Amino acid sequence: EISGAAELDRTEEYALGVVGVLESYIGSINNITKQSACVAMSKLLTELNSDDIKKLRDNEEPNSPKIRVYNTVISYIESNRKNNKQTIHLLKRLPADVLKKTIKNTLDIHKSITINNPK
Repeated sequence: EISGAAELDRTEEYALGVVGVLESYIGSINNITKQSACVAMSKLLTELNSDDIKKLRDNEEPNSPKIRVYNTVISYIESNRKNNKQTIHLLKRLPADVLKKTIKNTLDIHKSITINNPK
């Protein structure tokens, strides 16, 4: 093991905080308001495209169980394009207990496309 000082470490700016807010909310480590979590998630989708999910989904059988969870994501992405207002409303009518699951399924996709390769 070694540590030749900080190599690139091209830290632009803590890499935004959109994800940071959600992590704190679902992390239960702090007291983030559902409003701050939903709005944040909205900027998150901007990255995850519907067509992108289809690809990841295709990796499964055309009748697999993961089809429902992945399919659900499409409803959120497509909705954002139709009206970002509905995206926040959907999470509002849903309980924070189910909400946390929705946020996870969203971050789970982001981690799949994890670019770069930092130590």
